[PDB]
Amino acid sequence: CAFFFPNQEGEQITRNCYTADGKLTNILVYRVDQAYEYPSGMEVVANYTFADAAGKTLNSGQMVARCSDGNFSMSMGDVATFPTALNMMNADVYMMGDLMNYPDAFSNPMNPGDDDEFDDGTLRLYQKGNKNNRAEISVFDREFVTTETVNTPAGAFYCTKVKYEMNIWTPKETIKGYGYEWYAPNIGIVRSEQYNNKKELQSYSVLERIKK
Amino acid sequence: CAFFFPNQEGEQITRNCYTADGKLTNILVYRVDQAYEYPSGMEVVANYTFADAAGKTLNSGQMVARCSDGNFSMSMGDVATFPTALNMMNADVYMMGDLMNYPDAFSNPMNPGDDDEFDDGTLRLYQKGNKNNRAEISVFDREFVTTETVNTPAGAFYCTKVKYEMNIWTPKETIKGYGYEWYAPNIGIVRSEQYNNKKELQSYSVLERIKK
Ligand SMILES: [Ca+2]
Ligand SMILES: [Ca+2]
Ligand SMILES: [Ca+2]
Ligand SMILES: [Ca+2]
Repeated sequence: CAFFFPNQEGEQITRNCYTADGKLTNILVYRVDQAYEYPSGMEVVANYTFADAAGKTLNSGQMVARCSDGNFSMSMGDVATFPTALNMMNADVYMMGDLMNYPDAFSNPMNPGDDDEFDDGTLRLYQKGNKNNRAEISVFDREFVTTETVNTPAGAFYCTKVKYEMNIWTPKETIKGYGYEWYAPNIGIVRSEQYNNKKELQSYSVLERIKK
Repeated sequence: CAFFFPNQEGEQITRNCYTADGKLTNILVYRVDQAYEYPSGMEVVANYTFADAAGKTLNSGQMVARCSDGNFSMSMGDVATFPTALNMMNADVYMMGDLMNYPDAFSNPMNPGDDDEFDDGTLRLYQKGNKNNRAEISVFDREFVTTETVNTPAGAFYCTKVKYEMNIWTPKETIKGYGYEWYAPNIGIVRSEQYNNKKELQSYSVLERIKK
């Protein structure tokens, strides 16, 4: 039963967000606030902060990572690293999504293309006091690609690679596309990449720092 | 696409909680804070307050009810009306659960015993600053029983009746049992009842007031 998120109290993970041209747009910081033990597995409550490239905080809140029975799931905070999301955030923006599951390829092996073990999820963001500033990010058809080492500024991590489709709606536009993400035990998302339906890179994020 | 929760801004629903002997233990109050429209359906953010029989607030927070595509789901706040939950709550207690789905029997008819349309869910509660005060409520094997009118102090509502099993764990004890709930469009839970595995009534709740 692997836990795909940091789980030591006080531990802090930083992930950087980039434009397709490699420019830094945002910095996401998670800090483990509390880890609780349950017979069926663990519960981790973490604080998140989303800031811009100059370190100004755009949004902060709490999220949860958990193991129940054999199964790990967590809040969809990470899909908020999509540019549409990052660009509409401020202190009055809130978000709600499903807890999304992350299968353990490393113990339960999967063939490339396996998808029935991955659940779909929808994240909605909205500004309190300004309803027009809202968004919906739907992630679906997630499937296994491979397991492989990914090299990042925080180090080299053996990861599970997943491919997914997504729909992003705001009152001003619909964007359709696809993405990849790579995740690892005790870290969560190590790397992600977003594309439009023409296969043109829109953005990406990479694990930048682990502070235990 | 029925929405099983109040959805007019400002609307307020009160549900009363009782011991098996009919004594009032707690009062739960939901107030619709904001309703947001998305192409795929609606998002409702509501504030909840849990109080004791004398009106002293035990816990408050926010929760979400939503329609996405054809499917309604919501936070598991209502399973917090179990006595173990009610009795451990204070201002420093927080809770996290899955968004749990509520099928629309009224449009998509179900035969008694149908269960594959209902998802399982786990709610965990914990006190910040006092880890020993925590709990887990697992709800599973939910299935359709019937549709029928239920008479309450707020009125008579045509409801879907569901049966479920549950496991309740705290560091001091495990309780195993089963329950029934009745839900209706634009209200949510109209009535619920909890039993232990000997079929002895442990508690119940009934819709008390709708203020639009
Ligand atoms: Ca497949
Ligand atoms: Ca498939
Ligand atoms: Ca059945
Ligand atoms: Ca079945």
